[PDB]
Amino acid sequence: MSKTRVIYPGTFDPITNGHVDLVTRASRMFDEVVVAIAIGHHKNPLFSLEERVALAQSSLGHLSNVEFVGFDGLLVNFFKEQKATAVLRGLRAVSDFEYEFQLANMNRQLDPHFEAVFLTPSEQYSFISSTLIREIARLKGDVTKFVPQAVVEAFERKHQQGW
Ligand SMILES: O=C1O[C@H]([C@@H](O)CO)C(O)=C1O
Ligand SMILES: O=C1O[C@H]([C@@H](O)CO)C(O)=C1O
Repeated sequence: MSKTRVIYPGTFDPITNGHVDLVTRASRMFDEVVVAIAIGHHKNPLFSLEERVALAQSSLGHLSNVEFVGFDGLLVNFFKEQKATAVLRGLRAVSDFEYEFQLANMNRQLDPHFEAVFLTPSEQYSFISSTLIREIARLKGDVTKFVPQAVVEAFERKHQQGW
């Protein structure tokens, strides 16, 4: 009867209906969920940390047991700092599965308390990824069906400006 705390790390660049499904599913099984948004210094997220957090808070803030935090560094250092029970990840495809298996084993070797649990997407989100959504929006496609409305607007406002 100890409290459970799971971290869902990601770039969330941007958040999609698939991530929303995962976090909702997880919020029913664990006491606390942390949506952990990897800053990506030596990477190049299209959306800033502030935009990514706001887009996440706008789709998931209605769930009382969900928190939103930016992080960088080693996922296992964040894991220790957060006092987490586990990391959560979604597995969409075979390449996801192989990479995630390797990472779980590497993290367990860096921290023996480390744990990773996985969810499988509902089939209505199995074909949605952040990368593909970026590609369609860039080419002026409609992403309304795959992402929350606030993300649709954020793509319009990214066009409107230039950064
Ligand atoms: O959170 C993430 O979003 C995508 C993927 O989860 C979407 O399928 C990605 O590269 C992450 O780290
Ligand atoms: O925040 C929102 O949730 C749905 C979206 O998840 C379905 O694409 C929608 O359109 C919003 O206004």
